[PDB]
Amino acid sequence: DRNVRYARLAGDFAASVKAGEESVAQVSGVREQAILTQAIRSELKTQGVLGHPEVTMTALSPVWLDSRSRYLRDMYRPGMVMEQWNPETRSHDRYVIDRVTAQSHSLTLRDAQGETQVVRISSLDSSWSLFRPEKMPVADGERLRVTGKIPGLRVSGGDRLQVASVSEDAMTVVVPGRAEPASLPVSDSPFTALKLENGWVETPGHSVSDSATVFA
Ligand SMILES: [Mg+2]
Ligand SMILES: [Mg+2]
Ligand SMILES: [Mg+2]
Ligand SMILES: [Mg+2]
Repeated sequence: DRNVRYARLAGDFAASVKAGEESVAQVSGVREQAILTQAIRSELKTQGVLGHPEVTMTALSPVWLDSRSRYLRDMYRPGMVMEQWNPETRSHDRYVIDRVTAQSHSLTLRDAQGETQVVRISSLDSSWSLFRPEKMPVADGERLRVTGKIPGLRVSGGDRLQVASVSEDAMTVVVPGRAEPASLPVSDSPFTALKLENGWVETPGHSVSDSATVFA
């Protein structure tokens, strides 16, 4: 049974993290990634590795677009976030999708000030990026995966951060090759949300096998 098998995987995975040993958890799909992640966090709390209190925050996960998909209307859903790279300002301008209009193949975008504009799905090109805002729980000791540049940090997509402490007001993280812990915001809006996701389980797609597996 799955809940039984995942409980035992979590027990092995947590015991190895507690000992400071290298350990990796893989699964074959995003649903299993969420379920095994819940089982692993429960067990890391029971084994003393992750704090019991948790803080929820909005965070962003990339939705991949390329020349074949970028102009397909249903790739866009109300409440996703889009960013456009600004060549002057060297800055990503951020919006929320309020509306996707069929007939006219148009998005209505709203900015942090609450200003809107209509963009033709047509003018998008590779200067735009799409994200899903997700709410996620974070506790003291969390392992996070970086999914994009984080304001104020030198980290990149694919880096790992370890959460040293988290509260309603700030999350402090240990940054590989940075001396001091860095303080980051605890977001409750798509406009302040950081490009992070939980990092205990690997992203699926290029795994050793289809079965949920702990390498410990
Ligand atoms: Mg904050
Ligand atoms: Mg945050
Ligand atoms: Mg965030
Ligand atoms: Mg960020």
